[PDB]
Amino acid sequence: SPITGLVYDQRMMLHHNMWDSHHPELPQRISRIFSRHEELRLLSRCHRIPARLATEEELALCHSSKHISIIKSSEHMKPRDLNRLGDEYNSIFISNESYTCALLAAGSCFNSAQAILTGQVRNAVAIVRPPGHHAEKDTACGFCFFNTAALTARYAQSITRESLRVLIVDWDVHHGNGTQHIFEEDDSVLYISLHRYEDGAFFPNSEDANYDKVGLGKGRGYNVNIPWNGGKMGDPEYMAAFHHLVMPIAREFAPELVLVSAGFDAARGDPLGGFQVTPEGYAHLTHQLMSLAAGRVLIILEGGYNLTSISESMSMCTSMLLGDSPPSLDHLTPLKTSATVSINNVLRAHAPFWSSLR
Ligand SMILES: CN(C)Cc1ccc(S(=O)(=O)n2ccc(/C=C/C(=O)NO)c2)cc1
Ligand SMILES: [K+]
Ligand SMILES: [K+]
Ligand SMILES: [Zn+2]
Repeated sequence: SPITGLVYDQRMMLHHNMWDSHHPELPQRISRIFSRHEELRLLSRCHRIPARLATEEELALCHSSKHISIIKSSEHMKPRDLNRLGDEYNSIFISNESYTCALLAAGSCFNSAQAILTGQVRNAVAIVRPPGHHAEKDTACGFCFFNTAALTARYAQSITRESLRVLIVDWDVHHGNGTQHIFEEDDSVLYISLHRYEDGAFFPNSEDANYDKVGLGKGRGYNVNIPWNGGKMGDPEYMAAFHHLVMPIAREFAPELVLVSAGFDAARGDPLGGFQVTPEGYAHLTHQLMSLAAGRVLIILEGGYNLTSISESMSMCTSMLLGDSPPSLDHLTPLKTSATVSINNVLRAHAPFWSSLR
């Protein structure tokens, strides 16, 4: 009798790269995930939540009006202008439909958050593109135009109270620089990220992503960065990180709503991440988060670029939200030595702020 929501809309496939049809952020990323849900017959077990466009008023919850106006103008640009405008950012391609698709993925998530916080569904999954977590207040970055998960947290605050406590768990393989920045001075939104770092060398190449960035002002303590260095990470490393850091801090935060920036480019077989998290692994992480916030969980697709890997992985995540038993997880071998060093580094950076860490 608890209902799981699912939002997907084909029109988000229209955002595309007109000079390199093989660019890895592919229209069929969302259609492959959705099709895999039909094959496992999870689709008919969920309630369909419709997509909509975000308003420009809603976009102003996190983004400047200058940044909204430039992306918006690209809907009518000639190809040569689309290319020149795209090159003014760090890793961005743009077509005439890009604007609408970025509006569609945020509006799909506002509707999903609204269904949760009125008690129409218990939890929800959002099969959307282009992704959001690199987008800054003032600019686009790394295939992202608007920060969908940040906009979703402010929209949720706007339909409840302003200080509603939102936990954002970001398990995409890259650091969510735009999201950290948007809430760095905020104690109402808890940002927890796992990400490949390599002493600042992995994308997005900034030392903002190290464990010593714990937040500013009244937000000191509410930013948790868990960086990996020098190892091909997998299910052991992520199970230990939840067990020691994510779940203690998050229980102590006691969120009223949980957003997952759910990128699957740390999954075994991705051509960018170099990690080996399994679909079983992602399922267990989902299952653990389900214990927070009276189960109010929203799963947001971010990165992830092996088509088979992202389909199997998110589908396991939907199977957890629907209530199925967690799958057989293999053996938690000891952690790569460097992954232990990483976890201890976060415990020492955050134990002054969280009484459940030492
Ligand atoms: C090594 N120096 C030159 C910097 C550098 C520049 C570009 C690229 S890139 O073009 O390969 N690139 C862009 C975005 C993503 C990931 C997106 C995602 O999944 N977020 O979740 C991957 C990598 C590195
Ligand atoms: K991340
Ligand atoms: K924060
Ligand atoms: Zn990524």
